[PDB]
Amino acid sequence: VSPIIATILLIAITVVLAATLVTILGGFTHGVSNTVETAGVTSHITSKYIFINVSSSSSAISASSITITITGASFKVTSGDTLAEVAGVSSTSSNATFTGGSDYTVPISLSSSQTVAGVSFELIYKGNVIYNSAA
Amino acid sequence: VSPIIATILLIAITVVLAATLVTILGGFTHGVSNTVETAGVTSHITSKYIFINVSSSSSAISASSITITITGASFKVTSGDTLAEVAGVSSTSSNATFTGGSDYTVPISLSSSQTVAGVSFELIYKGNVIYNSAA
Amino acid sequence: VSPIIATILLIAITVVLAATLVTILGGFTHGVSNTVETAGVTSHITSKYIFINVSSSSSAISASSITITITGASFKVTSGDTLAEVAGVSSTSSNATFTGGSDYTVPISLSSSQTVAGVSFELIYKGNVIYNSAA
Amino acid sequence: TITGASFKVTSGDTLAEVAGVSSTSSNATFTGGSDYTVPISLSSSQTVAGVSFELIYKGNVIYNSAA
Amino acid sequence: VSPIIATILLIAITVVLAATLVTILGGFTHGVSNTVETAGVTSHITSKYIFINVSSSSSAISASSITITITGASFKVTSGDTLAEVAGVSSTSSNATFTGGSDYTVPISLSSSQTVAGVSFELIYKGNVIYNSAA
Ligand SMILES: *[C@@H]1O[C@H](CO)[C@H](O)[C@H](O[C@@H]2O[C@H](CO)[C@@H](O[C@@H]3O[C@H](CS(=O)(=O)O)[C@H](O)[C@H](O[C@H]4O[C@H](CO[C@H]5O[C@H](CO)[C@@H](O)[C@H](O)[C@@H]5O)[C@@H](O)[C@H](O[C@H]5O[C@H](CO)[C@@H](O)[C@H](O)[C@@H]5O)[C@@H]4O)[C@H]3O[C@@H]3O[C@H]([C@H](O)CO)[C@H](O)[C@H](O)[C@H]3O)[C@H](O)[C@H]2O)[C@H]1O
Ligand SMILES: *[C@@H]1O[C@H](CO)[C@H](O)[C@H](O[C@@H]2O[C@H](CO)[C@@H](O[C@@H]3O[C@H](CS(=O)(=O)O)[C@H](O)[C@H](O[C@H]4O[C@H](CO[C@H]5O[C@H](CO)[C@@H](O)[C@H](O)[C@@H]5O)[C@@H](O)[C@H](O[C@H]5O[C@H](CO)[C@@H](O)[C@H](O)[C@@H]5O)[C@@H]4O)[C@H]3O[C@@H]3O[C@H]([C@H](O)CO)[C@H](O)[C@H](O)[C@H]3O)[C@H](O)[C@H]2O)[C@H]1O
Ligand SMILES: *[C@@H]1O[C@H](CO)[C@H](O)[C@H](O[C@@H]2O[C@H](CO)[C@@H](O[C@@H]3O[C@H](CS(=O)(=O)O)[C@H](O)[C@H](O[C@H]4O[C@H](CO[C@H]5O[C@H](CO)[C@@H](O)[C@H](O)[C@@H]5O)[C@@H](O)[C@H](O[C@H]5O[C@H](CO)[C@@H](O)[C@H](O)[C@@H]5O)[C@@H]4O)[C@H]3O[C@@H]3O[C@H]([C@H](O)CO)[C@H](O)[C@H](O)[C@H]3O)[C@H](O)[C@H]2O)[C@H]1O
Ligand SMILES: *[C@@H]1O[C@H](CO)[C@H](O)[C@H](O[C@@H]2O[C@H](CO)[C@@H](O[C@@H]3O[C@H](CS(=O)(=O)O)[C@H](O)[C@H](O[C@H]4O[C@H](CO[C@H]5O[C@H](CO)[C@@H](O)[C@H](O)[C@@H]5O)[C@@H](O)[C@H](O[C@H]5O[C@H](CO)[C@@H](O)[C@H](O)[C@@H]5O)[C@@H]4O)[C@H]3O[C@@H]3O[C@H]([C@H](O)CO)[C@H](O)[C@H](O)[C@H]3O)[C@H](O)[C@H]2O)[C@H]1O
Ligand SMILES: *[C@@H]1O[C@H](CO)[C@H](O)[C@H](O[C@@H]2O[C@H](CO)[C@@H](O[C@@H]3O[C@H](CS(=O)(=O)O)[C@H](O)[C@H](O[C@H]4O[C@H](CO[C@H]5O[C@H](CO)[C@@H](O)[C@H](O)[C@@H]5O)[C@@H](O)[C@H](O[C@H]5O[C@H](CO)[C@@H](O)[C@H](O)[C@@H]5O)[C@@H]4O)[C@H]3O[C@@H]3O[C@H]([C@H](O)CO)[C@H](O)[C@H](O)[C@H]3O)[C@H](O)[C@H]2O)[C@H]1O
Ligand SMILES: *[C@@H]1O[C@H](CO)[C@H](O)[C@H](O[C@@H]2O[C@H](CO)[C@@H](O[C@@H]3O[C@H](CS(=O)(=O)O)[C@H](O)[C@H](O[C@H]4O[C@H](CO[C@H]5O[C@H](CO)[C@@H](O)[C@H](O)[C@@H]5O)[C@@H](O)[C@H](O[C@H]5O[C@H](CO)[C@@H](O)[C@H](O)[C@@H]5O)[C@@H]4O)[C@H]3O[C@@H]3O[C@H]([C@H](O)CO)[C@H](O)[C@H](O)[C@H]3O)[C@H](O)[C@H]2O)[C@H]1O
Ligand SMILES: *[C@@H]1O[C@H](CO)[C@H](O)[C@H](O[C@@H]2O[C@H](CO)[C@@H](O[C@@H]3O[C@H](CS(=O)(=O)O)[C@H](O)[C@H](O[C@H]4O[C@H](CO[C@H]5O[C@H](CO)[C@@H](O)[C@H](O)[C@@H]5O)[C@@H](O)[C@H](O[C@H]5O[C@H](CO)[C@@H](O)[C@H](O)[C@@H]5O)[C@@H]4O)[C@H]3O[C@@H]3O[C@H]([C@H](O)CO)[C@H](O)[C@H](O)[C@H]3O)[C@H](O)[C@H]2O)[C@H]1O
Repeated sequence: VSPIIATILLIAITVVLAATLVTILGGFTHGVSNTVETAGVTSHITSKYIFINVSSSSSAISASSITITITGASFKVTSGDTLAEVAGVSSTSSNATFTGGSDYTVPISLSSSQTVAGVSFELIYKGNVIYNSAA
Repeated sequence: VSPIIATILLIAITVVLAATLVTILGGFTHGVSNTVETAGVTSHITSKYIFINVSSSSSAISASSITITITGASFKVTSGDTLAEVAGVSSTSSNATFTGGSDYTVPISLSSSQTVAGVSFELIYKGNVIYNSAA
Repeated sequence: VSPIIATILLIAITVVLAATLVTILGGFTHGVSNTVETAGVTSHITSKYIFINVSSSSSAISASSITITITGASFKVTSGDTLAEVAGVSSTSSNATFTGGSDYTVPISLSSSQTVAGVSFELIYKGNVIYNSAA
Repeated sequence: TITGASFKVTSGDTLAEVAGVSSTSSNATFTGGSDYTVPISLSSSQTVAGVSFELIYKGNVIYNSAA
Repeated sequence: VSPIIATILLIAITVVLAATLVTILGGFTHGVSNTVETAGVTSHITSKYIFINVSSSSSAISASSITITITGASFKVTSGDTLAEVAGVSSTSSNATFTGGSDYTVPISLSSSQTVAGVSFELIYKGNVIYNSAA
């Protein structure tokens, strides 16, 4: 009798270990994706505007998917920080897509202590910095 | 008595499980091989002929092992689709082996609607495309 | 008893899988070598002779290791197609090695329909084309 | 083991034996830096392009020239 | 009884194998680091002195971290073979760091048989040769 009953108990234990292992693996098998992007970008800064002109890109991406951050200055548009938003890009505009041939103008404001030589900015896509004016 | 008899039964069951597992593994341990090939190939297309000239290759391979496929045209030789066959390669010919220094001429025919600008072809070896004229 | 016997069977199976894998890898770990060569070569063609003059090379190599192929003409020497052989290079000759300062003369014959403007040739080493008169 | 050819040494089929390895020879041990030369013979119908061979140790194939 | 006891023994064996494997891996996971360095160096040799002038370097490094070796001559300073040591570099000296703009003078002695045309030297950092006067 007893060697067969002991075998049935060990099968029951084995299934719970396998079910446990499956939940451990689930912490590895997510959140990996191709996030690399690369663009030819040129820029010019003035007391009132930043100009951004794109010559080429690795892929065609929405101007709403790109986040812009700034130091030494402030944006004249206050709703948020996507490139489409601060640049005043309408959905019908040619500049709705970030690719070679797209140009943007961003309006900015400086304090009494701030100066043009102190201003810099960065473009971020999927958590990677794709451009930095101070490079 | 009974604990020993129960043990003999469990050994008999164990052998059949091991024999079962061996047949499961046989579905994994076959059909893996090194099929990669790479060649410097140049080509010119005309209303009557395709010319193919080889400058180098990763390995030396038989011209009968390479399959050719075509669109926008048709072959003048109708027996099949190996490179040796459609190019009229005899077994004594220098061009029996695909390597740097081997040249081939393939004769072709166009319909009333077909034109030279529409023709393209590919070379396939061991199920991989090794050249494509429209790349 | 049975969990230990099952373990011994799984070790026996494991060794055969490892031995199988070793024979799969053997199809990758051969036939890779540095075959690149590069030479400064100049040439002149006439109704009777091809002249080939070498100014520099990436390495010093035997004139018997180089294969020559021709179109629009034929060689006067019929034994084979190595450069040393068709050029009549003796083992004591200065031109036994292909390097800067080595010169070769190859004798050729044309049919009633062939002409000097139609002749061309190539030099091949380790399956790569190293010179082509029609480039 | 060999196909498409034959060994010039006929006593057997161990690597040491067909290669003519003496017990004092450097090549008595199979390791990095060991080199062997095996002499062979071809028939009137056999050719170099047809020859291939394999090395076997403890019943496993460890090398195959036709891989 | 016995299938559970056999399972407890196999767990005990498993832990010792895992502990063994951990000590095998420790032979791989050490002694890998970025040791590459690259410098623009120029030098002049005389019957009494070697002059060494640095124009640029990949990184800024201590003159005590660089080892110098010589042939065809001997150093006038006998304590050792670091660059700082044989060149007489004090800790306050500008030339304490190896970078563009650092210059060194090393005093040397020749035998009755030695001559200036026979002298050469090398600079070594982290086991890599970074300069060789006879290149
Ligand atoms: C699983 O597999 C599937 C199949 O392959 C998918 O691949 C999935 O991946 C997800 O897919 C969903 C659906 O495509 C994605 O959700 C979209 O997310 C984008 C953001 S993104 O940066 O552009 O990539 C948008 O938010 C998009 O929304 C569209 O629709 C919005 C609402 O429009 C709807 O309602 C109006 C009426 O108000 C209708 O006229 C219209 O037809 C539609 O029904 C739009 O506002 C939006 O415009 C702007 O959106 C963002 C800002 O939010 C901006 O970045 C864009 O550039 C654009 O200017 C856009 O047109 C999402 O699509 C879904 O749409 C449904 C809607 O019901 C239609 O089905 C929802 O209402 C939501 O809007 C939204 O879920 C998701 O991102 C992918 O992960 C795999 O996971
Ligand atoms: C992506 O693609 C899109 C689409 O192609 C854009 O091109 C985007 O780049 C943006 O382009 C816009 C448009 O040029 C830029 O916005 C302008 O900034 C200029 C200054 S500039 O020196 O001329 O170059 C202007 O300020 C312009 O606005 C005009 O409108 C102002 C407000 O007028 C509005 O309101 C009145 C009522 O009060 C209405 O009657 C009128 O119709 C209009 O709706 C005017 O004050 C302004 O006059 C003076 O402006 C400046 C001083 O600020 C001065 O330098 C000028 O010479 C001029 O004398 C001018 O007439 C801005 O355009 C936007 O206009 C909207 C308005 O709602 C209409 O849409 C806003 O009110 C803001 O005024 C402004 O956003 C933008 O900066 C670029 O990013 C590409 O990236
Ligand atoms: C690999 O390596 C091999 C070996 O080196 C090849 O080089 C291969 O490349 C192939 O080369 C062959 C040979 O050149 C190519 O085939 C020829 O195509 C030409 C056209 S071309 O413009 O001259 O360049 C010819 O069509 C040539 O055929 C000749 O033969 C035709 C038929 O004659 C046969 O039958 C008669 C009886 O009717 C016999 O008396 C005769 O002896 C022969 O057996 C002739 O019609 C033809 O005359 C005219 O041809 C064309 C018009 O089509 C015209 O442009 C010419 O100016 C000429 O006036 C010519 O005399 C083709 O060669 C093959 O010949 C065989 C024949 O059986 C002998 O073997 C076939 O019958 C076909 O005619 C043809 O396949 C080939 O295209 C290349 O792939 C390398 O890749
Ligand atoms: C690498 O390095 C090597 C070594 O340095 C070579 O330099 C090689 O380049 C080769 O050089 C040789 C030698 O020059 C070239 O071969 C010659 O081609 C010339 C033609 S040319 O216009 O003068 O330049 C000659 O044909 C020369 O042969 C002579 O020999 C012929 C045969 O004579 C032989 O047989 C008779 C018996 O019948 C013997 O008595 C005699 O001793 C000899 O063994 C003669 O016919 C020939 O006379 C006429 O030749 C031509 C017409 O073809 C005419 O233009 C001349 O003006 C002359 O009146 C001449 O006396 C070729 O040299 C080789 O000679 C051997 C012979 O066995 C001796 O070795 C062969 O029999 C061939 O005749 C021939 O191969 C070669 O072409 C270059 O590749 C570098 O690349
Ligand atoms: C492991 O490590 C060991 C030890 O280091 C080996 O290196 C082994 O590799 C083997 O090496 C041997 C030695 O090189 C190879 O055997 C030789 O094959 C060559 C041919 S080759 O082209 O020169 O490379 C020779 O055949 C050589 O034999 C010589 O001996 C022949 C017979 O002479 C014997 O008998 C006469 C009496 O008749 C005696 O006087 C003499 O002293 C000797 O005992 C000669 O015929 C031969 O002359 C010609 O040989 C060939 C033609 O076959 C020709 O190409 C040559 O240019 C030359 O003109 C030459 O003098 C082989 O060596 C062995 O010699 C023994 C002999 O008993 C002495 O030990 C046998 O009789 C055989 O002749 C032969 O086995 C071997 O192939 C490699 O495997 C590493 O793997
Ligand atoms: C683990 O993680 C840590 C934290 O990140 C480290 O990264 C560690 O890496 C090791 O760090 C230690 C400590 O930094 C390194 O040891 C130094 O090795 C260098 C050699 S190196 O080529 O310059 O790179 C030096 O030997 C250095 O010593 C300094 O101190 C010496 C003694 O000075 C002490 O005593 C005097 C009184 O006599 C005091 O006034 C002084 O304040 C100090 O307490 C100096 O002689 C020495 O000068 C010269 O040293 C070398 C020649 O030996 C020469 O090449 C230099 O250019 C320089 O001219 C230098 O100033 C080591 O630092 C440690 O200092 C302690 C001391 O107690 C202070 O803490 C010891 O006494 C030893 O001197 C020494 O261990 C080690 O190389 C790194 O691997 C990670 O592994
Ligand atoms: C890194 O950065 C550092 C700091 O900037 C250095 O620049 C280093 O390069 C080194 O520079 C030093 C300094 O120039 C070089 O050493 C000198 O070699 C010259 C020869 S040279 O042709 O003039 O160019 C000198 O030999 C010089 O020494 C002087 O001192 C000698 C000894 O005098 C000492 O002892 C006496 C007592 O006997 C004291 O009174 C005196 O104060 C001093 O302490 C003198 O003999 C010498 O006179 C003659 O020297 C030569 C012949 O050898 C002759 O050509 C001259 O024209 C002159 O007539 C001269 O006055 C060396 O400097 C060091 O001096 C120390 C001394 O202890 C003081 O510190 C040693 O004793 C040695 O003499 C010597 O090391 C060095 O070669 C460079 O590597 C950068 O790489």
